[PDB]
Order: sequence, then structure tokens, then C-alpha cells
Amino acid sequence: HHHSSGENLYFQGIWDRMRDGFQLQDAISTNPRIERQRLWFLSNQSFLEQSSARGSLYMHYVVERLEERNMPLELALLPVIESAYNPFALSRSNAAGLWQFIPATGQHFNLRQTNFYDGRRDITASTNAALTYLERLHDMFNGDWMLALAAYNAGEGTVSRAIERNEKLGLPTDYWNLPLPQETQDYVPKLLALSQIVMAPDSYGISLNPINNEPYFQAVRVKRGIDLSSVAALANLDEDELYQLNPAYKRRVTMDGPQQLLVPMEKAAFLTASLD
Amino acid sequence: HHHSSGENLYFQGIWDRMRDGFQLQDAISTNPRIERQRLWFLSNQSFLEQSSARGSLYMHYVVERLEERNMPLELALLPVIESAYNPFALSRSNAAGLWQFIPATGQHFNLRQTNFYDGRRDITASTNAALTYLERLHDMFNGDWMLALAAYNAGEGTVSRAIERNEKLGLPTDYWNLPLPQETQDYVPKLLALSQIVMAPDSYGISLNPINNEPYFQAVRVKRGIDLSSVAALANLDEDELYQLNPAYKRRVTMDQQLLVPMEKAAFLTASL
Ligand SMILES: CC(=O)N[C@@H]1[C@@H](O)[C@H](O[C@@H]2O[C@H](CO)[C@@H](O[C@@H]3O[C@H](CO)[C@@H](O[C@@H]4O[C@H](CO)[C@@H](O)[C@H](O)[C@H]4NC(C)=O)[C@H](O)[C@H]3NC(C)=O)[C@H](O)[C@H]2NC(C)=O)[C@@H](CO)O[C@H]1O
Ligand SMILES: CC(=O)N[C@H]1[C@H](O[C@H]2C[C@@H](C(=O)NCCS(=O)(=O)O)[NH2+][C@@H]2CO)O[C@H](CO)[C@@H](OS(=O)(=O)O)[C@@H]1O
Ligand SMILES: CC(=O)N[C@H]1[C@H](O[C@H]2C[C@@H](C(=O)NCCS(=O)(=O)O)[NH2+][C@@H]2CO)O[C@H](CO)[C@@H](OS(=O)(=O)O)[C@@H]1O
Ligand SMILES: CC(=O)N[C@@H]1[C@@H](O)[C@H](O[C@@H]2O[C@H](CO)[C@@H](O)[C@H](O)[C@H]2NC(C)=O)[C@@H](CO)O[C@H]1O
Ligand SMILES: [Zn+2]
Ligand SMILES: [Zn+2]
Ligand SMILES: [Zn+2]
Ligand SMILES: [Zn+2]
Ligand SMILES: [Zn+2]
Ligand SMILES: [Zn+2]
Ligand SMILES: [Zn+2]
Ligand SMILES: [Zn+2]
Ligand SMILES: [Zn+2]
Repeated sequence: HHHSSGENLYFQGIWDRMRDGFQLQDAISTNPRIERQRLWFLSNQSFLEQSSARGSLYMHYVVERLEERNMPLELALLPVIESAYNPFALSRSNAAGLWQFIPATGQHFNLRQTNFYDGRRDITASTNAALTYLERLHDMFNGDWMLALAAYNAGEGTVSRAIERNEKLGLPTDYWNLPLPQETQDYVPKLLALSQIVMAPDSYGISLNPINNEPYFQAVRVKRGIDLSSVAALANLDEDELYQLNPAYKRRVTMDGPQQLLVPMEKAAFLTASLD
Repeated sequence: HHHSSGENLYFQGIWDRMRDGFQLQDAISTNPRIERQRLWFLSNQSFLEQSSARGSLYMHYVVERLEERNMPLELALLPVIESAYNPFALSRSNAAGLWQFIPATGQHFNLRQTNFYDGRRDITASTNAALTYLERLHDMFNGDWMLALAAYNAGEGTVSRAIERNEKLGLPTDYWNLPLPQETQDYVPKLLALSQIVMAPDSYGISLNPINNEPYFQAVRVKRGIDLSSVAALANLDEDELYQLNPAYKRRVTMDQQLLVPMEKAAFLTASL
């Protein structure tokens, strides 16, 4: 119960703002599995740097959504481990977008999947769905964020079955003792290790890319037959940047999508007035 | 039902959109207490009409917040019964804003209360706090929205103590069997009755005030303490309308960084401020 309710506008950078809402640091065990993931980040330092530079487009939005819901701000780092904040990322299980929704879970959250539009890549739709899913999982596991994260990665069924197996054997049923697939064994310590580094990067000899505490994009209502090319030309925008903000459109063809477009803040007023 | 933003253009108005996200209709009992509240609304029809006219400023925002959290859209009616969608409404217990936060609960959610600023009246801050509170209450009562609503009105402690009392007596512990203060006895059936009317207004001989399924306002960044009078003059806005959208400011001086403005002036004010 650290509710900010809109005073976090005063923070200079996004990292400080994120740190303000961290909720999982108090209870971090010193399980060696966390140390193991911490070393991975230190020895692959370009991973966080590249994720941060891409993340600069999206992180402000993610942070504000988490704050509004009073959810742990460590979850603003979840796309780092899921997708390196690359919304075009696609796993071999066909997990898609920043939040790595598989097709069936995406479908459950009404993240539409056509040949030209994939709602799982849509920044705003996918983020709100992911936070809703995470909240639901947390509720299903009696408020335990470790089990919720495990279930996000492995599925609620897998985690529940692991719990019941341990109950029958007379083993403890906390996340750390569950016999989960290796990916899920690594998943939670990975997030915890990364959050420790983000909390105190100096202490690991790391420097984070400065990211300002300001919105990068604004949603603009548009018409049906307006191409990204046309919007780019109209506002003298970099078409690559527009695509990175609107990655749901495969082949950059604006078909099959909602009548909303994310545009850079500095051109938002012009495009609002021009298109709407 | 999880809501996608592609359904939105097809909705006629906000009432259709609201109904789409209703989650509490399936399990509404036919307890006489609900019928009793339903009759009150039918015999005092101006109540919902006045609430709807005020609500036209705010309802779209509330609906979108509820959708993105997959929370019951019946909760978009909670400000009707709490405040008639009037953010200046103030109970004798000093419950304030659309969502009627009392001082201590407001404080808990960091809704600041000075002689010049009351965060409880702030549309976006109060709404997000209320939804968070409601979600937390729902979680505390094992997903039961009846108990959550009762707790919103009476407090978590009161409801928990009523449940424990019934357990010891060997009574069921569902909302309907708790002997709560009369306000809280009426509170939940009031919301359910109103949602039934909104769900099928034809069936009660009611026609709801048309409200478009479009945003009324947009948030605009301001980096300084500007007067709302100055903003109103700059954009040729009615100062009253600006105040209704930004009711937290007693002194209208701001100083106390986001400002809600009518959609049609949003681009101009974004560029100007
Ligand atoms: C002489 C005469 O008869 N004059 C008529 C006026 O009475 C009438 O004004 C309206 O009257 C009704 C009372 O029947 C009143 O309804 C009340 O509205 C408030 C909300 O503002 C509710 O209070 C909230 O209740 C919840 C609990 O459920 C609390 O959690 C919340 O904190 C309370 N909020 C506040 C601010 O106190 C009351 O419960 C509700 N009473 C009910 C449903 O019985 C209307 O507000 C009055 N409206 C106005 C504009 O005054 C008028 C019609 O407008 O007609 C006159 O003739
Ligand atoms: C957000 C999301 O879609 N989560 C789903 C998850 O995806 C995981 C899968 C993982 C992934 O794609 N791993 C494969 C990596 S590799 O390409 O094979 O190396 N990434 C996603 C988010 O963590 O898979 C499990 C299990 O199917 C699903 O549980 S279910 O309810 O039982 O279906 C769960 O819903
Ligand atoms: C959102 C909110 O602030 N809810 C609070 C609620 O307010 C209620 C009070 C009621 C109200 O103002 N009633 C009095 C009306 S009258 O003017 O006296 O007739 N309206 C508000 C929202 O439902 O009062 C209870 C009990 O104190 C609080 O529980 S506590 O945890 O035990 O403090 C609860 O937090
Ligand atoms: C398969 C692989 O090596 N992917 C790279 C990993 O670092 C990482 O993989 C992601 O692992 C998550 C579990 O920790 C999965 O939930 C997620 O789906 C998976 N993502 C992808 C695209 O395979 C991510 C980004 O860090 O992709 C690669 O970079
Ligand atoms: Zn709290
Ligand atoms: Zn803080
Ligand atoms: Zn669901
Ligand atoms: Zn919950
Ligand atoms: Zn919790
Ligand atoms: Zn069990
Ligand atoms: Zn819907
Ligand atoms: Zn629920
Ligand atoms: Zn006026």
C-alpha cells in the first residue's frame, strides 16, 4: 500500500518512478538461483542496454498502467525478459508481442489475430490484457506473485498440478520448491535478479540508459483507409518509428486494425487536428 | 468476455457498451430488497436522468477503465448512487467526489486534502483509486462482488465482523444474511436494481439519456501552475466546464500537472501549454 495517485509526475526519470512502486524487494530470498540470473545480466550487459533503448518507447505507458492498478512495478521489467521489449518477438511456441501471449491465451483476451493485424503486438491492448491476466493469476494463488509469474509462463494448470504433487509428497508448496519446467524455474529468479540490478545499478557496476519521465506517444483516432505511409508523410515522421509504435500491423499495412494509432508526442497535436 | 477496442465503433452509445461488460446479471437473486430499490428508481425517474446528464462528462472514461481491468461494468453505475455523478457531492461524513471517498480512505490512496486541493474530486485519480479499492475488496472476500460493494460502503472491518458473527451463530455468511446498517442493506440492492434497469430499459418503460460512445475529454500536460481562467480564455472555453472536468482545484490556481480539457480543444491546448 504505497499508492501514488498521480504525484509520480514529479520524478525526473522513469527508472526512479519505477523503483517507487517496487513491491517484491522486501521478500527476495537469497536463493542461489537468483544470484545465477544476476550474473547472467552482468555478463550480458548489452541485453539490458538494447532492451532499455527499445523500451524507452513503451515503458512510460506500462509504468502508468501498473501504478493505476497498484501492481508491482517490477512487472515493467517483464517485457525485458519476455521479448527484450521487442514487440515483433515471436517464440517457437508462437508467443507474440512485448508480453509474449500465445495464440489461445491471446484469443481468450480478445487480442484479434488476422493475416494483417495481431492484437498481441498492439502496445496498449496487449499491456492491459497482460496486467489483467497477471492480476487474475495473483488472485488464483492467494496473492502470491511468485506463483502468479510462474503460472503466466507455465500455465495455471501446470503450477496447480505441481502444488498438488508436492502436497501429496509432503514437500512445501512455495514457488521455489515446485518441480516446474526449467524455463519456469529460471523465469522468476530472472525477473527478481533484474529488478535488484535496476533498484541499485551502481552496486553491480551497471549504468542504465537515461529515460525521461514523460509520455513518448499519444493515441490518435483515425479513419479506416489511412496508411502509416500517409501519416508519416503528413507529419514528416520517420516511418520506422511509427511502425515500432504500431507493431500490430504486419507488413506495415494498416488493415484489420482499430481506428486508433500511436504517434510521437511532439506531433500528436498536429495529427489530432489533421486526422480528427 | 474480455473487451477489444475493435468493437467500439459499432456501439450505438455508452449504454450499449456498458451492457456488453455487465458481469453480475446472471447471478442476481430475486430477493424482495432488489425489487424495492427498483420501484424507487421508477418512481423517482429524474434521479437517473440528472445523473446521466452529469455522467455524460465522465462515463466514457469510467467505462474504459473498467473494461481494461475486466471489471464488472455495473460499477460504472456506482457514481450514480454515490454522487449522482456530481464530483462536488459531499456527504455529512465528508465522503467526497464521484466515488465518495471519506477522508481516511482518501488518505490511504494518497488523495491529498488541503484547503485548496481535494484529490478525492480529481476524476482520474479518484476513479483509478476506487477501482483499485473495489478490486482489493473483491479479492479480500474471495471474489464476491456483493460483499465487496458492502465493504466499499460500510468498510472491510464491519463486513468481516458481520461474517464472523454469523459463523459463530451458525448462519450463512453471504451478503444478504448479514445484519448490516440500513445504508449498507440498501446499497447493494440499489446497484443491482439500477443495473437491471440499464440492462433492459424498455422492459421498465424507461428511455436512457443518449450518451455517445466517444471521449468527452483528453488529459493535457501542463508544467506550471496556470489559472483555469487563463486556460479558459486561451481556448475560448467556458470556465464552468473546465472546473467540472477538474473539480479537485478549489482555488482554480492549479499548481496543486495534468488537466482534463474538452476533446475539441485538446490539440490546441496540447500545442499551447
Ligand atoms: C421538498 C422536496 O421534496 N424536494 C425534492 C428533492 O428532494 C429532490 O432532490 C433529490 O432528493 C433525493 C432524495 O430522495 C436525493 O437522493 C440522494 O442522492 C444522494 C447522492 O447525492 C444519496 O447519498 C449517497 O448515498 C450513498 C449510500 O447509498 C452514500 O454512500 C453516499 O456517500 C451518499 N452521497 C452523499 C453526497 O450524501 C442518497 O442516498 C440519495 N437518497 C435516496 C436514493 O433516497 C437526490 O440527491 C436529490 N437530488 C437533488 C439535485 O437535490 C428533487 C429532485 O432533484 O425534487 C424536489 O422536489
Ligand atoms: C501470456 C501467455 O500467453 N501465457 C501462456 C504461456 O505462454 C508462455 C510460453 C512462453 C514461451 O513461448 N516459451 C517458449 C520459448 S522457446 O521459443 O521455445 O525457446 N512465453 C509465454 C509467456 O511467458 O504458456 C502457458 C502454457 O501453454 C499458457 O498456460 S495455459 O493457460 O495452460 O495455456 C499461458 O496462458
Ligand atoms: C470509498 C470509501 O471511502 N469508503 C469508505 C466508506 O465511505 C462511505 C460512507 C458513505 C457515507 O458518506 N454515508 C453517510 C451518508 S449521510 O450524509 O451521513 O447520510 N459513503 C461512502 C461510500 O459508500 O465508509 C466506510 C466506513 O467508515 C469506510 O470503511 S473503513 O475502512 O472502516 O473506514 C470505507 O473505506
Ligand atoms: C528462445 C530464446 O533464446 N529467446 C531469447 C531469450 O532471451 C528470451 O526468451 C523468452 O524467454 C521467456 C522465458 O524466460 C519466454 O516466456 C519468452 O516467450 C521468450 N521469448 C522469445 C521471443 O523466445 C527473449 C527476450 O529476452 O527472446 C530472446 O531474447
Ligand atoms: Zn491500499
Ligand atoms: Zn512513492
Ligand atoms: Zn479471462
Ligand atoms: Zn484481484
Ligand atoms: Zn496482492
Ligand atoms: Zn491442494
Ligand atoms: Zn466488449
Ligand atoms: Zn472476480
Ligand atoms: Zn458558464
